[PDB]
This record gives sequence, C-alpha cells and structure tokens, in this order.
Amino acid sequence: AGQEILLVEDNPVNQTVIEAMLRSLGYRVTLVADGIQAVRSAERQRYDAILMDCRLPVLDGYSATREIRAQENGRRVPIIALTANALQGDRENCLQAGMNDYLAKPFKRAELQRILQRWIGS
Ligand SMILES: [Mg+2]
Repeated sequence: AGQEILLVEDNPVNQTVIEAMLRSLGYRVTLVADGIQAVRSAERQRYDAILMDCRLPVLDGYSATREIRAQENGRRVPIIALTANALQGDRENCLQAGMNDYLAKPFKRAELQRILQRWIGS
C-alpha cells in the first residue's frame, strides 16, 4: 500500500500538516507524539524512515534517537530530524544524536518529498 514512515511530532498542528503531506506522497504513516513512543514503535516495527522532531515531551529527540540507534534495526533506519532552531539550540543538542539528515521548519512538501526519496532510495 506504501512505504512506512514513523512521524515523531508533539505539536498538534504539525501532526496534522505533516501527516497530510506524507499521505499525499503515498506513505503509510504511524504518528507518535513523544520520544518514549518513538523508541517503542521502532523496537516493534521496521520503518522505511523516521521523522524525528527535535523537541518532544517525556524523552527528547536526542535521547530517542540514541535509544533507537542502540536497537538491532534502528541501527540502520534513516532518521531525519525536524528542527525549528537549526541555527543554535538544536545544533548543540538534537542534531548531534545520529541523524542521517534534517529538515528545517517551516518546510515545503517538495522538501519533504526530496529528503525522503534521498534516504529511502539511498
Ligand atoms: Mg516538538
């Protein structure tokens, strides 16, 4: 039916907007809203890619990404950070966690399309 994307996003409107962009591109989307849920979803299913928002409740993007990279198949899954502060706080935290790439919010549907193809076809 389509490639499987884990979208890790805590903000309700970004959840709506980014899930809609992904479903418009033909992806199957699993949405989770915090780092704890990201680590469990990744432990239990192979995803084609994970979109990891940097700032999350419970467990942040840095910690979730570290924990996924320590799992047997999270070791290799493409993880693309979503950053709204690619300019300071996130460069000095989330973006050092083991990301393949990052999107800067606010981003375009075409940018999302471009970055997923880059990694799912890498
Ligand atoms: Mg956030």
